[PDB]
Amino acid sequence: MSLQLLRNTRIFVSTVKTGHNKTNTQEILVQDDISWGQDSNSTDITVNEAGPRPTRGSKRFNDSLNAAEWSFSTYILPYKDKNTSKQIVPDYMLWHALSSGRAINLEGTTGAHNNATNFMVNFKDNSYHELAMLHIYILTDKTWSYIDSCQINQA
Amino acid sequence: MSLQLLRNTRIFVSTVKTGHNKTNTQEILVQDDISWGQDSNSTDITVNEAGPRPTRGSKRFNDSLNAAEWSFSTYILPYKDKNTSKQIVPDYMLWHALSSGRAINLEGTTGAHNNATNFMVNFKDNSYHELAMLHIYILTDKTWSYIDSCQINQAEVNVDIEDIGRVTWSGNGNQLIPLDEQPFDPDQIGIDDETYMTIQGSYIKNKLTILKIKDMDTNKSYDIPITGGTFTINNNITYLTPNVMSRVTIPIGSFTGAFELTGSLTAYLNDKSLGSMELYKDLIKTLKVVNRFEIALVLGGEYDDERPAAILVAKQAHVNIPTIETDDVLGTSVEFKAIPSDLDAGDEGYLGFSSKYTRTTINNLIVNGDGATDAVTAITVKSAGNVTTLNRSATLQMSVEVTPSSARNKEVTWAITAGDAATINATGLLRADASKTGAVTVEATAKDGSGVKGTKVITVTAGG
Repeated sequence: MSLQLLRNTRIFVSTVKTGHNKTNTQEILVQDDISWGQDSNSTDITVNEAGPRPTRGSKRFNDSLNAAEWSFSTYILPYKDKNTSKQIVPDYMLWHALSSGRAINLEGTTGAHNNATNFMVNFKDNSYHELAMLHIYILTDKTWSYIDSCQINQA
Repeated sequence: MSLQLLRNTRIFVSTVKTGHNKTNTQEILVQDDISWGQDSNSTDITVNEAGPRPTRGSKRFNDSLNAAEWSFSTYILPYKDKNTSKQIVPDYMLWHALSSGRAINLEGTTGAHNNATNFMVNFKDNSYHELAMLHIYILTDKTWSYIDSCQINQAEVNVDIEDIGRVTWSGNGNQLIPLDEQPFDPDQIGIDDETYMTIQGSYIKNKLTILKIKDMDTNKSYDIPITGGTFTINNNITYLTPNVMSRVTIPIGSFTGAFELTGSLTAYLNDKSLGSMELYKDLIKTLKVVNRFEIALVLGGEYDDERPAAILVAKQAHVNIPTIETDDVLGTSVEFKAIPSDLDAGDEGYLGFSSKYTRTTINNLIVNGDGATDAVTAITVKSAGNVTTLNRSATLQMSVEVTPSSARNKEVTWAITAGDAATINATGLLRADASKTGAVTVEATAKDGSGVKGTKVITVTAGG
């Protein structure tokens, strides 16, 4: 018995559906304009006669579900973390899933990779039919939910 | 011919239109700031053309009737009636209408209801689309006039030093109606001189204003002298009217909006511990979106002898970040708004009006909810046989005593805070074992939330 407010939403970005730790999931600081959902398709079958006393009745069938839509806005907030002493943006896995389709490796030289000087994102390794795969976890007040196998369409 | 005068106008509040008796009508202690009247909406039609002969024409039409406006202020003078010997404010159905929409019932537990000790008004049953329906009767000299189906929009309570305790009511009615015939004789319904003496026996002076402020995340009660305050209860009532072109229309019922209990308290900055400055700096330091505070404003002061006082009890309030106001001597203002435990759980707050308050009475009203039910004040944990220590691997069922002996809730919890060499259960059986050579403590706090503390340092030793 409770109502859920949008202001209490918290968003976590994950690459795994189990074994969640600090290297696979981090919170993403979102704003008011956050939105998510999933629409469904249907169809009406109607009989179209021409004579007197025609049949006037319809019928609906659920036929398919559309892809889930999500969107949110975040501040560009570069900083250096104390653990690794390398400049990193908090929503770095979002940048990686946008940039390349390989497993995340900040030590490398393609996609989202950081350094002791700056955090860098290059698109030299995005030749993939399925980029790095995320799972957006949504926490509104008390109830949980998530979108399965997301992909970063744009930024 | 005969001119009607304002000073001779008397107000009567009713719950029914016919068969008015003493239990449905009363004379209200209104002041000289009364005002009422119903206005109307009108439409003007103009014509704009470009021809050689312009049509400078204007046609007016009446469209609808707006809500009837009424507003008056009354003195806060709680008292006990001789018939029931229970403390009741003279204008009790006004508080009932402000509180909940059920039938008036002083013997219940929701809405405006009295008791042998004090009159308490909760808003626990306020979750209605339409509150209790009244009928404001206005007798100016001899001509009668009443406002149909009034509902209390807000109650303006002003709490300022140099100002006597008063409350201002403002609401709306479906349609003000003038009457030629007397609905009921005012003399026997109007209060007699004896109950006027009884009412004037109790005055509430706002000069004696003491505030109880306490955060529920730190339990840092403050000592704040009040310079002046104001808290109001708002129903956000809007009347719904139909839109018909052919004929005029009148409002039809209403839907109470969002319940708002806001208040503003002005107080001088103090450098003393638990003062205004400490509260301000704590609030401006711990910038948190949500606040949870015990605010208990006590109009009229507190005394050992029975004294008239007015009480507001906001259990879980929201304190807005104060803005220190510059003046001759620094006096800050704090704004609060009581939020509920859950949006539809009620319990926004409750009030206390009575001429007979002892500090214990107001204390148990604040903590337990009623001025009649007693609450624990001090607790000393009692060992099973005046025992002071314990040896390794020995059982000890803790007992406890509570005061006063007339407390309604006497059961306490059992917990261990300082030291890790023993355990305690729900009943209080403290148990030790081997490898327990350190001193440990035991705690006890009642579930009524008085803030009582039961402590005793038991010297748990290694044993023989």
